[PDB]
Amino acid sequence: HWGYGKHNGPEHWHKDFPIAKGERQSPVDIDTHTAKYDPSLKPLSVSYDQATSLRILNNGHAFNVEFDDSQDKAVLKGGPLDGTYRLIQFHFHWGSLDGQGSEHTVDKKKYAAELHLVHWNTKYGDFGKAVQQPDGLAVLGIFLKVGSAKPGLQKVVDVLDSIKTKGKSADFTNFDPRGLLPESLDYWTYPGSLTTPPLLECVTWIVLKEPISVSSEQVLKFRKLNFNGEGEPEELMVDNWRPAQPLKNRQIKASFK
Repeated sequence: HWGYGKHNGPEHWHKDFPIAKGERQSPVDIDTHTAKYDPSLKPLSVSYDQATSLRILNNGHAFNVEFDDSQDKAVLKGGPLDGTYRLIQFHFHWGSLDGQGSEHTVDKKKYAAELHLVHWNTKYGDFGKAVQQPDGLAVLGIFLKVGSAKPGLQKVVDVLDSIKTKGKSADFTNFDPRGLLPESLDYWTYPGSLTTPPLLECVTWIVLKEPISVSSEQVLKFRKLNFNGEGEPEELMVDNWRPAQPLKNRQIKASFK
């Protein structure tokens, strides 16, 4: 099945998922000189005060922090979006070294990691219905650079030991995703896709300009995770990023001058 290796990694995905070569694939390189400022874009509204995290899971590709999405608790609105999008999960992509790891790039710069906060359009009633629609998902993407520690990440880092291998989960209640956000909400936006199989072309991407800082020690704990299951040969969970895909007939818009 799919992964990140030589034999099953991103260049192979199109055989099982032919949309991999589709018209609106993600991630992309953001060329900051050709993204146009769009004065018609609104400020993003991120309302995470009532977010209810439940659990953290090692799915064999990354780890997912899952939320209770059974009420409007944690929602994204505004910006480029019409209507209201509910937070369901977040996860990260990261590298084996600090010079790689992000999915999106900015003028071909790769960051050490990238955080994706995934939200679904409430007008389609559940996530599985939403991913079948071109406006079904909104993903907030946030870059990570290595420098100072991010205090709001440490609770996540703390628990990784308990979910080392594929299929392991742990209770993860009361985690506040506001502590993962940068100071500014300036962003780029474009229409794209999920960056893992099934690669569905259902996402409005909102990529924040300002990275968060995490410490080397924090990242190093992500790189001790395993893609394998318990009692299988160890293969470190690193380099779980899809490279940039062709922009094709799309425009990236900036919220800021």
